[PDB]
Amino acid sequence: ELQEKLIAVNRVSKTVKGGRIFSFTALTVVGDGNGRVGFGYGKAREVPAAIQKAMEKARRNMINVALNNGTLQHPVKGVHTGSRVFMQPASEGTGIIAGGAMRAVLEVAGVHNVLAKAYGSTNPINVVRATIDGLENMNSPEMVAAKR
RNA sequence: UGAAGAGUUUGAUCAUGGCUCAGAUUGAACGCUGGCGGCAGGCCUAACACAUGCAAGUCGAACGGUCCGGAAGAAGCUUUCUU
Repeated sequence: ELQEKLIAVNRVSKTVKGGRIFSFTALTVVGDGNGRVGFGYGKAREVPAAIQKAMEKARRNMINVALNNGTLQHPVKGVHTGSRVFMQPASEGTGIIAGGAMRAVLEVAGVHNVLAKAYGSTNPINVVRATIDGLENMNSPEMVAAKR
């Protein structure tokens, strides 16, 4: 079924009237591998509590990437905040060439081959958001045709 | 068919920005150590001063003499001497 991948976890600390209260954040990527992706980022007083809470959120917000022969339909450049992500389809045998943030989201996405690169801000939280956004704008000739 | 970044200026955050890191290479040197073989390679620093040896000849099918060698003569032998 759905497979989860732990993108990254941060300690995250903040000053409050009384001392320091620690809350852990966690990026999780849920995907079956046949076209469905899911990003989740939830916090919690405990690491595992955040991880699980994250997975639940990831499964609540999924996207149906229109995969084509282990690749995508066309290159896309999504720009979230200061972060920027680019994607480019590639023939088979190239492999998923991209950062851990994007790759993990692409692997579960079912993507078998793709050429990508991170631009601007390298923030892992902003890049994953940019990646998913790009996976949404993805359109196929069928959609475009039926769209026009 | 071709592009992963990370650490550090905050109490914490974002941005700007400088510095820094794992790799590969070098007709190298230095330290500890060191068995064999093949191929390759060796003043990268003063035109500073230099002992000693060595770094171009070849032709007598161009011509007259010495040095080295062979052969034949005048002689009984030797010396000497001739071609």
